[PDB]
Amino acid sequence: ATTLERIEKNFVITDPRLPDNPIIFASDSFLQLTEYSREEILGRNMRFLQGPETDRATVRKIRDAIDNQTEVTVQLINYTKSGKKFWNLFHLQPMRDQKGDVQYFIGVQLDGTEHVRDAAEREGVMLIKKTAENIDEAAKELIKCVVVGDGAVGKTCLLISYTTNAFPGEYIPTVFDNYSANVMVDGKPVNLGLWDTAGLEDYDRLRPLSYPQTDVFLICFSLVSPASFHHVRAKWYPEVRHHCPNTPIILVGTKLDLRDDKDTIEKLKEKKLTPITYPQGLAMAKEIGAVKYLECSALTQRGLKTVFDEAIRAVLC
Ligand SMILES: Nc1nc2c(ncn2[C@@H]2O[C@H](COP(=O)(O)OP(=O)(O)OP(=O)(O)O)[C@@H](O)[C@H]2O)c(=O)[nH]1
Ligand SMILES: Cc1cc2nc3c(=O)[nH]c(=O)nc-3n(C[C@H](O)[C@H](O)[C@H](O)COP(=O)(O)O)c2cc1C
Ligand SMILES: [Cl-]
Ligand SMILES: [Cl-]
Ligand SMILES: [Mg+2]
Repeated sequence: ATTLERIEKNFVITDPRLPDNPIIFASDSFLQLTEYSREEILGRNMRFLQGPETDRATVRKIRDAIDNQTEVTVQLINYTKSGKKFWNLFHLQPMRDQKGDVQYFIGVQLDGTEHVRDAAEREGVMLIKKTAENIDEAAKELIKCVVVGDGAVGKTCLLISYTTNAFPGEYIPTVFDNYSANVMVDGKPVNLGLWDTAGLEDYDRLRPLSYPQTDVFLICFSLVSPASFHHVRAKWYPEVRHHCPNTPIILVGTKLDLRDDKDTIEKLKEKKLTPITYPQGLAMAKEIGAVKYLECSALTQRGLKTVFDEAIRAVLC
């Protein structure tokens, strides 16, 4: 099996365990075909491709196949971001884990300007079905990394900084969201899927939908919020272990850039607090049996690449 980025076809992978079956991977060709950015697609349901002339009866066949966890192939009109119409010969199929449970849906698009029939149709179907099988094999190697921790500790910024090299402005709390990265490890490409989650306690009942089949967890806390730090021990570590007793945990200290920041130190001082020190983070890591303690700053990117490199290594090496 190859890796996912080496499959030059239109396709996406969704996670049906999460609310509304969001896209967790999209190929470059798909993004090109549809004119969306990866940022606009991941974390969302693909229904946005549908439009005025889309046959809603055909859409129901898709919904029905998904609900029954079976494969289906149909042709329907879809639309690009700019409203450009195209015909979509679409194949969907479940990817199952060892215990035969559905883990993902794979979806393959073969685009054209017409509704193909007879021989052309038959050829089209055999083609996308073969592609689907290739994806299934490649997807078995997708590494699942789940990112948890208090609200506002910087889980999302960390993911955006790493995958886009930009830093976000406004703080927007997360429900669920997904990111992907292709990372060189020891000279070989690795596909890394990142599951962003909600820090707020009112999401305690939803959050664990992300947990099954997780390869490595990032438990995050802010180096300049001691409360987020103690919650590592009191909340996140127990929650993670409760669902995933054997999954490796990497402890991540965030906002490294603020630990030596004048104004931040002063504000903490006014609260009768001080920043979390490396030895303190290390000690927490040891206490919860984390395989690595790592500090980083989404803003400056210091220690950022190392976080995801080590995430992968905790799984593969
Ligand atoms: N100085 C500095 N500020 C950061 C850094 N990372 C995040 N922040 C700030 O902290 C705020 C919270 O960032 P988020 O990444 O959205 O926090 P989160 O953990 O994803 O929060 P929830 O989605 O609610 O669980 C951001 O708006 C930034 O202003 C960092 O590396 N350095
Ligand atoms: C793997 C995956 C790929 C999908 N690809 C498409 C697509 O190419 N075009 C499209 O119109 N819908 C696609 N969908 C179908 C929609 O996401 C959605 O399930 C369909 O609209 C029925 O859902 P709804 O009735 O709740 O909107 C895809 C779904 C999944 C599971
Ligand atoms: Cl903070
Ligand atoms: Cl820094
Ligand atoms: Mg967030």
